[PDB]
Amino acid sequence: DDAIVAANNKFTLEYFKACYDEKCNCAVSPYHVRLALSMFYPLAGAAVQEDFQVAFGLPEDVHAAIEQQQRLAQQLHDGQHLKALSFVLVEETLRLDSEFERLFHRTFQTTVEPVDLTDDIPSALAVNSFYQRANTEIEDFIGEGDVFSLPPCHKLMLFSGVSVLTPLAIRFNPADTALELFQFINAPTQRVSTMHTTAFVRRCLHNELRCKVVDMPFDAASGLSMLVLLPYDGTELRQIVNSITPAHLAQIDERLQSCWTDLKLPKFFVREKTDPKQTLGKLGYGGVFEIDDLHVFHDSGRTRLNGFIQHCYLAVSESGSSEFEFHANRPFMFLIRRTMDGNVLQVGNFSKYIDPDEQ
Repeated sequence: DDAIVAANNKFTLEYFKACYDEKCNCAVSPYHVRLALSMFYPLAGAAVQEDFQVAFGLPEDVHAAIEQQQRLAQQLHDGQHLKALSFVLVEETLRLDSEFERLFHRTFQTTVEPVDLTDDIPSALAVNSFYQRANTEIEDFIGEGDVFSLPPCHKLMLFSGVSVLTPLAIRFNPADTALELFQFINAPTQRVSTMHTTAFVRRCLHNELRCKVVDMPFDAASGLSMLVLLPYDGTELRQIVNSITPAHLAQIDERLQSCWTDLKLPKFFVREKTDPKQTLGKLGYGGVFEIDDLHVFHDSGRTRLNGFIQHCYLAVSESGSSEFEFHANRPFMFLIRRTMDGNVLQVGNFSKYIDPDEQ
């Protein structure tokens, strides 16, 4: 388990560096990218099995890899606190192979829906309705364009939703929320609802990374916490995002100390659709999308994965229950971690002003 977490954190930060765009807000879960894609490892030929061994550290013992995926996925998905749900579309006119059925219908925690993948309307509706019924705060998971193809149409597509739903354990008082400037990259003087409290939070300075750090816990029952990295003045968020490694996370864990902190944070959310197929390609792991290597169907030949879309959600809000200042009034990075082992479950940034009356 120590090795799995170490490897996941290293991959998570590399993946985030490959998708971060300083002009946009982002939330991704590389861990769930790994868990969802790993379901195809037992079905994969030599080229893709090698890719997944390199990218994710999967066991060469495929039986052990299946058991590992099951254990890790069950630990991650946690009811009311964090929902991590995969969904698979398969072309309905192709009979499935018996091992795919065994694994995807009767082994892995996932849902497979056969659809007419030549028709983007029912294909998108199957995905969107699944995530709506899952009550995971993502009501428009994909658009029709995300599943569309001209002939020869797609045969196989994968989806990951990761939603952090647990409330913060820090008591922000809404009487103290006010419109305050936030230095958005696209609107440096825009004012937005900004929460304020005095909290006894774990905090540190990190002079090498050039940021202040607070670890903001969620409700105790979730076992989760949000590390917020706020660049020092005169330092761009991109420098923190590109610099950070697991070694820095370890140093932060050693340096954090609980301290009465004057905390200011926008009342924010991030709900962002991303494309693991593109990001994994950038990291050198495009093989599963570029080589026809997965044994899914009975009599149509091995297939590539035609698409993999992820949609993540996180929001913060006030609670119904000083020797450091942490005023997050400029772009920051966040990491959602399991407190017990430090495993990073979701990572992102808040940088851009999105007017809710406009979009």
